[PDB]
Amino acid sequence: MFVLSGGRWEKTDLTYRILRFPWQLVREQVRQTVAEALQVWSEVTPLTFTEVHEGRADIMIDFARYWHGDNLPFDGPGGILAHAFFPKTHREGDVHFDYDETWTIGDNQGTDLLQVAAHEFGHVLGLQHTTAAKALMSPFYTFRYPLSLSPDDRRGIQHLYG
Ligand SMILES: NC(=O)[C@H](Cc1c[nH]c2ccccc12)NC(=O)[C@H](CCCc1ccccc1)CP(=O)(O)[C@@H](Cc1ccccc1)NC(=O)OCc1ccccc1
Ligand SMILES: [Ca+2]
Ligand SMILES: [Zn+2]
Ligand SMILES: [Zn+2]
Repeated sequence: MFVLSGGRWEKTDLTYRILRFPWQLVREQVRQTVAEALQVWSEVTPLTFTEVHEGRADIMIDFARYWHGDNLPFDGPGGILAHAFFPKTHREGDVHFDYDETWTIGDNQGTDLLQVAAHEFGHVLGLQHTTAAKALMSPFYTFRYPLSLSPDDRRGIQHLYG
């Protein structure tokens, strides 16, 4: 598909690249998680996601600590867990996870990668925060399973996309 957007015919098939991985998780698990977090959005939008292993993609994902050259320094364990921003000098969506967190998957004790990632991909796609507590786009993280769009989340997507 081609979808008319912003007055222009844009492409819906997109690429993303994982630049570095968190140390507490094995690569394959981080890969499946990132894909699964992107899929919660692709299910309710005209977008598709493909993983690339070189060059620049539409979505660049990285795990960094503190200062990593973007004026959004991370703050070590806790606090901010990640963020996503649009660099002016590159046509891409940048998402960085704070390497200092105890990254986990499916464990209510650690910091869930599936949730933080789904949240960041939400930004990349245009959504902003909401006050709904159990919303994927809430400003605050609380372990919540399964990963699912709340009504406020579907409305948000329906507002930005058809
Ligand atoms: N652990 C959290 O919940 C925190 C918020 C928080 C709670 N206690 C704190 C003590 C000190 C500092 C921050 C916090 N959220 C995050 O880390 C957020 C990402 C994960 C949330 C998520 C995951 C799963 C389900 C639901 C929610 C960070 P962010 O929201 O993506 C990011 C947005 C942003 C992107 C690009 C540019 C600016 C801002 N925020 C953030 O606040 O970044 C820096 C900043 C700090 C204060 C004001 C403006 C900007
Ligand atoms: Ca942190
Ligand atoms: Zn960063
Ligand atoms: Zn956020």
